[PDB]
Amino acid sequence: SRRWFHPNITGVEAENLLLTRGVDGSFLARPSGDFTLSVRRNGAVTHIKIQNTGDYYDLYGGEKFATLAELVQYYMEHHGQLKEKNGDVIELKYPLNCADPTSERWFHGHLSGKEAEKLLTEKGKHGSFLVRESQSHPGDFVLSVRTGDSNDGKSKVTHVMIRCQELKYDVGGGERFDSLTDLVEHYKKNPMVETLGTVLQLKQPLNTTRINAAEIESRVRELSKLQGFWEEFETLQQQECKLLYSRKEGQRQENKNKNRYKNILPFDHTRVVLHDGDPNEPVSDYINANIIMPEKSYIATQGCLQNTVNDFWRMVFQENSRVIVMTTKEVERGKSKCVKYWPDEYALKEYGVMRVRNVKESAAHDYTLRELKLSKVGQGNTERTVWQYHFRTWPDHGVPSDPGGVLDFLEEVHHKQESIMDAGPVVVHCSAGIGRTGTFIVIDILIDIIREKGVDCDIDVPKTIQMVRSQRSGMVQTEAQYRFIYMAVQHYIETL
Ligand SMILES: CC1(N)CCN(c2cnc3c(-c4cccc(Cl)c4F)n[nH]c3n2)CC1
Repeated sequence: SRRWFHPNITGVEAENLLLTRGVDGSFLARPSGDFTLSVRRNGAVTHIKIQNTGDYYDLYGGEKFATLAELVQYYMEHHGQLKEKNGDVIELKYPLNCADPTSERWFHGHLSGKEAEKLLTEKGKHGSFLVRESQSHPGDFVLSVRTGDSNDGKSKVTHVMIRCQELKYDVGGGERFDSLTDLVEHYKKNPMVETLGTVLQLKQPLNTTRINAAEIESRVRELSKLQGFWEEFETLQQQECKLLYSRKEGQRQENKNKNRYKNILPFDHTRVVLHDGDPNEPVSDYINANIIMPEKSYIATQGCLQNTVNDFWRMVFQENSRVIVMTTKEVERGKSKCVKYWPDEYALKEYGVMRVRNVKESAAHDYTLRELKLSKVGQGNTERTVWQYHFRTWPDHGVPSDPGGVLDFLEEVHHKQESIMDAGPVVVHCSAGIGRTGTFIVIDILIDIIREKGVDCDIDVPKTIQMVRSQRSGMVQTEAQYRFIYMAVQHYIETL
């Protein structure tokens, strides 16, 4: 559901909300890459700070998580794991639900009848809908739907007054809902039937984020007004509760030590399964990594630990990957982000059954290139060249101020990968493998669409991210990475 996130309440409104409308164990989360988890306990309201600079959600006194939903799901089940300074347990028990419609994909606020009609007729299909502020009746709202099978009369647009009376919503009779969302959800599952038989099915929200890449710069300007980026990004975040897929294998005891961050885990249904492991290891099939198929494929993975370097090379070898993309230093802010899993220049190392040679390095302004030779010990004819592209200039926090270095780096990576016939997925990793990694992967996906079809194509940044987030938890972590994605695709379009 994710109703426990309130996008625009002050901390004072949060406290009054838990004290008057909550009970002990009630909780919510709120913004202002800073977030707060506000929890009621012994008739008092504690606030816990959550930080995200780009890599993961860091909860004070708790753990690191891929998404707020996964964070809230974890503590609602594990329990005893959220303590304070004293050391008494803070139990998250009851979501305090938000009523705002600001982060719903279908809520368009200020918007006239004919405006909605022009949008629903140029971008909608049968079942497309939206909700908007009633102009004629200040305070009320309007559900606009399209139904039908052009100008063949086979389609139509229907409006439906939503009255708002004493903070509750209704459509003229029947039940009175505590929120526009509860009303939409109800009439999505129990569609409204017109007199003459037409069924007003709320099938999908009118899409507003798909743009023609040629008009990219116009949308970045429209989104930079008052900020629109934040509105669009937090609406995507609202959809993260649909991606709580199982991550059981990463939770097994044998696999625990193979995870850089305890709770940042690969989805079972897209994880990379490693075969050909020796029988003496009870579980030899596990690495913290997921296949990302756009819909060139990718593998998104964490930075190596000393005890997974061998597994990382079994993955590279098994998947036939020929390009690796590193977007972290080994160490940053004094903290290990990825052990050196490659040999020094000219040297030759064995990593278990795998043997790697660093043939030559090449330094560029923003990145170093390492030409590596990977083979299985025992059969020399298995040798293949793996090209490691090590971006080194990514800031410790946030994103770069100009996308130019990243784009130039990514163009190189693309050309090398395109030059090797039958190359496997491109391996992309940072520290946790979801923020910088997701950002790089989504930029590459978008730009590939544009390199093949030119500037005269459609691209949809939030929908692409959602597709990628359904294959690895929390891909693209922050609003600043989001804005960077837009700004990088704007910059790439204008170099053409
Ligand atoms: C004013 C608003 N409340 C209404 C419309 N609008 C949108 C609309 N659609 C999306 C999306 C999205 C697109 C595709 C798939 C998924 Cl899963 C998404 F989540 N992300 N962000 C969005 N913002 C701006 C805010």
